[PDB]
Amino acid sequence: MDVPAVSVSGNQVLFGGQAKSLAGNSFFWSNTGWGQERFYTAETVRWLKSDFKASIVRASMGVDDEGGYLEDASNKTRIETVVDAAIAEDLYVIIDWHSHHAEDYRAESIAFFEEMARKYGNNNHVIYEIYNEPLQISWSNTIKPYAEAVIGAIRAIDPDNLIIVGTPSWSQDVDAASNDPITSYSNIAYTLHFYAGTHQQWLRDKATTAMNNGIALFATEWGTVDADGDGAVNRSETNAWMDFFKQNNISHANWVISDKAEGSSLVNPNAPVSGWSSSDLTESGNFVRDIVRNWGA
Ligand SMILES: [K+]
Ligand SMILES: [Mg+2]
Ligand SMILES: [Mg+2]
Repeated sequence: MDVPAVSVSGNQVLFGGQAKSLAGNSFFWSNTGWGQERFYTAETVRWLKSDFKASIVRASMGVDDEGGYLEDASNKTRIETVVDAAIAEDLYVIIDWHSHHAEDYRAESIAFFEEMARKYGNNNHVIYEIYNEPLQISWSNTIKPYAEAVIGAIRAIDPDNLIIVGTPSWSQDVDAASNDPITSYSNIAYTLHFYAGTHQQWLRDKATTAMNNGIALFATEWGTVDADGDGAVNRSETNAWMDFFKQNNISHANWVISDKAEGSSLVNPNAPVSGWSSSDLTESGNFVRDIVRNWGA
């Protein structure tokens, strides 16, 4: 095994037994026709590894909207392209069921994650993210029962690899999850998402409570801009979050590898799929490249 195994002990996600924070980058919605398919390539993964010094990539598979996995198996193929490349490159890779409604498609999630666990669960690289961003729904009554069903299905095949579970309110309410944690399975962490224009110390305080209640967090998506993925790059608030992640050994992936005309995109419209120069990178992209490159200092 050429990368260390990911596990959880108390409020820390460990890599080969070590508490630390790793950094990387999320792909956009995989959905056919949404414009960002062209970045789901081995070339792009290699460039993130070499030039961003990324440790993690996140493959964000659309599920239930037009063009998503429920309608079009090509979404899975794009995920596989990135997973295979991450394994070959000795990067961690998150397989993200990129839904806001996963409780409505429990059987389909189970079947997908069983397939992924069969294909990939003996690789230490692979991490499962079973529910991107629940909405304003109950942790105990809606998310938790979905999550226990999917986790049990994964764990029957793949006993060890990390599973990360979304939390209420766009993966903000990690404190609610921490009040009724998933104790019946090992190596479970919980999702925290922030955007620097929208979520400030109040959300850090909720995350701090969650960790001090005993659960481990993984910041599988965050942006430099506003929560809608557009707006001004907010350096000072981004940097306050980065300091909080480094202090608390929380790993993270930035939104997003995309050339869509919105502030969160790493690259300008029509940029090449890899090899990005500073003119190819957006204001966010240039700043994120510096954060991820220097993360290991
Ligand atoms: K657990
Ligand atoms: Mg395994
Ligand atoms: Mg604001």
